[PDB]
Amino acid sequence: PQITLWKRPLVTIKIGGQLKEALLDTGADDTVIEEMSLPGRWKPKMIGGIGGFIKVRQYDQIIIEICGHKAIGTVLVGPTPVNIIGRNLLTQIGCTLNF
Amino acid sequence: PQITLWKRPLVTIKIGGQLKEALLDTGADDTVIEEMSLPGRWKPKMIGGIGGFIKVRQYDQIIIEICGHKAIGTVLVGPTPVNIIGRNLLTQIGCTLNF
Ligand SMILES: O=C(CC(c1ccc(F)cc1)c1ccc(F)cc1)Nc1cccc(F)c1CC[C@H]1CNCCN1S(=O)(=O)c1ccccc1
Ligand SMILES: [Cl-]
Ligand SMILES: [Cl-]
Ligand SMILES: [Cl-]
Ligand SMILES: [Cl-]
Repeated sequence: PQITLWKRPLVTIKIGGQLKEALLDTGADDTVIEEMSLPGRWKPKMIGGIGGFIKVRQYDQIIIEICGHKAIGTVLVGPTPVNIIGRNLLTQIGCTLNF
Repeated sequence: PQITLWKRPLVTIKIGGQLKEALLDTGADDTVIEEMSLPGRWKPKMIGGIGGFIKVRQYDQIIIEICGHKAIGTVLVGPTPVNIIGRNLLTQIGCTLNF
């Protein structure tokens, strides 16, 4: 699809068999989701935002659907204000910025 | 143009007679620029997200040139780690997400 930016580009994602809302964010290097249970081992990661740095849990090769487009990749879990789909997954679904 | 998301979508902008590098950020509602002088009245505002909040100065009706496209809108000025072009100005240059 083609998504304008007059409102937040919020889309439905499916992760761990559950539907959630997430923001398509070109300004985010990685994907970060609110607290949830994910399988496997996690690795430590620090991400920086507008107000400073936060610690998150990094899970790899996680299956996730974004607006019905299938992706498998790195998902970070931590104290994020909203679920954010960053460039790591936007590139997987072939998302581009156009003007 | 068509901007892919393999790397950070950094562009050159012209604001208040200065050239700056800024990130095209669909996840940001507002445009936030590092400390600089802007003309006119301003009001304080708090903006937040990953890492918490920061205090900024809100200037209205500011002209910005993004990739040669002229846009007018509110610009927040404060201690941001990166200059951000948010949705309030991305809509003005007719920027869309496509996949
Ligand atoms: O990719 C990064 C680092 C990045 C950055 C971007 C913006 C920013 F404000 C702070 C850092 C960066 C760092 C240094 C540099 F020179 C160029 C870019 N961050 C990261 C990684 C995974 C996930 C993730 F969410 C984030 C944060 C994304 C940002 C920007 N898009 C909106 C959501 N946020 S926010 O800080 O919450 C925010 C909220 C309201 C207004 C403005 C920013
Ligand atoms: Cl959707
Ligand atoms: Cl990934
Ligand atoms: Cl505005
Ligand atoms: Cl439009």
